[PDB]
Amino acid sequence: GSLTEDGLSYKEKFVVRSYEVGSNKTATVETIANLLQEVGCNHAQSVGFATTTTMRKLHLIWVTARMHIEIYKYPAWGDVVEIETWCQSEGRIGTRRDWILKDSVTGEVTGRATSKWVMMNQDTRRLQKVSDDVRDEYLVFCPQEPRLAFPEENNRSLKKIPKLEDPAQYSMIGLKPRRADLDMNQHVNNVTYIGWVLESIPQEIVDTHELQVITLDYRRECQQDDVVDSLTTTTSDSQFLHLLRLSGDGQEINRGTTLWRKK
Amino acid sequence: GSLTEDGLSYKEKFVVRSYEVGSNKTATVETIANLLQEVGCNHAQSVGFATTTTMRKLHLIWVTARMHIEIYKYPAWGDVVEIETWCQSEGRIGTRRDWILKDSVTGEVTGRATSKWVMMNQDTRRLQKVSDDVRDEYLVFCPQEPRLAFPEENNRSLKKIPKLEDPAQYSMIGLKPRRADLDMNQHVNNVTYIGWVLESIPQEIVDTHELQVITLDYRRECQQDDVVDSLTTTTSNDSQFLHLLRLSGDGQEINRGTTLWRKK
Ligand SMILES: NS(=O)(=O)c1ccccc1OC(F)F
Ligand SMILES: NS(=O)(=O)c1ccccc1OC(F)F
Repeated sequence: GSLTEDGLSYKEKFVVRSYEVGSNKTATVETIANLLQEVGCNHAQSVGFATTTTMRKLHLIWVTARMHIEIYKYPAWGDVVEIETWCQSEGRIGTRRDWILKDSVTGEVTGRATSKWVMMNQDTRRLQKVSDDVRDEYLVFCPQEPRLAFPEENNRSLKKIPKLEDPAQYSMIGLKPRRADLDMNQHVNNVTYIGWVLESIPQEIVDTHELQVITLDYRRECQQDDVVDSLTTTTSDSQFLHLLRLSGDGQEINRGTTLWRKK
Repeated sequence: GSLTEDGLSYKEKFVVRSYEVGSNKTATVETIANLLQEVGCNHAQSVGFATTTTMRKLHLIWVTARMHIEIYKYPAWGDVVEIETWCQSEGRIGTRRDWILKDSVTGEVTGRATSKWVMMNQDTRRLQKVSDDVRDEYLVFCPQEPRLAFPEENNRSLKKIPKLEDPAQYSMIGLKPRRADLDMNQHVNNVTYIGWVLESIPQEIVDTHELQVITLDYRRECQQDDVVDSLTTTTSNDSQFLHLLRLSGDGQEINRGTTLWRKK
């Protein structure tokens, strides 16, 4: 991949692999979300990084607060998908990373995503607003004018998600992460939580519908030795409300919604 | 990727991804085994397929009986790895698929693998010898002279694996596959079983050693709604382990294997 002409966004092409596709011989949403993460990392590498000089001295990291993916067409096995990604400052709240997924043959937009990121101290895990010093450093890598993947004011990407109330309609209990679910820093990958959310959707929905929209709020990380319960309730196309919580005390780790279309 | 000049082997280059690497910033053995599977599939596609005309008419499929991976150097995140793969007939027993992993910059061999495949009826799950009619159809895609990734007289790839006896030294109880662990035909991916085997190795071994050799025998398939227990016992400067995968309930064997680890 490479940075675009203006050096304010990064493009990369991926060939869809045999093991990355589902029953429909098209890429799963977890494969897509893994590709978005990879193109995000390559953009950080190409511009010099993933934290700023001041962030390293202050022991601060970027953590995901929310992920919103919208797919119109999942790429088939062997197809080439092209993803363009960019970052933008959101004042002192944090940073937003957006993506556009395109068909490499037609050039049509097949999907789009947006994510919200906040600053946190590696140790202590305290949320802190973005400093004036750590702002000047990365603003040179972001476009100055707003460039939104979801320009619609008050759309699905910015809707507040409610808490699922017991009893849930569907459930998947006792989910545990394995070594492959960890990243290079031995933390659970943000993509595993997507897989866990979807585990409680009935197989009959998965077989008869396609995932169109997925919005996921991150509240607490799942440790290597933690166990998770995945809960789902229909709120409706098919709409669902999801809750990820610890098998024991029931401490919330994630909340979200999914929208599915009949095939 | 592309087939080589003679049309008897397939080469492909992969850039190592951020999510594909472990704590050491090098590709995990599950990422490697996934790449071997992908290059295997692209070889089947390039030559016209992953079953022959006769195999589809008789509802027969190719199933893995054994996998043997040996890694000298795991590629780093961002490095380009090049894999060459080929198939060879083993008479009526079945087919063997071999791989060579190379560093794309130096051209040095960083790893190698071999796997044994048998014919099975997709519906009855009954195994069978390869008929001559099937053998004539795919022999045109295989080299005629033997081309072994593991030439050695006394090689690790062909050693019989014993059954782990209880009590195991280490264990990882209640492992269940999730949707991402399934392939396009809703069967558990052969690579997930590698991850499950390794789950019972203590984290202290993983942190202080590197996986050099892994041999895994496939006996039974894990269904979507099956639960697995992963057992490990040390059998040994190097560390050797004996592994057993079995169903949490009745204890029906699904896999058996060995791993060899060296100090970092
Ligand atoms: N290092 S990074 O991944 O956070 C990054 C990459 C490209 C542009 C900006 C940016 O950081 C900004 F959000 F602070
Ligand atoms: N089994 S397969 O269809 O994946 C295949 C791929 C390339 C060459 C031969 C071949 O068949 C036979 F050698 F087993």
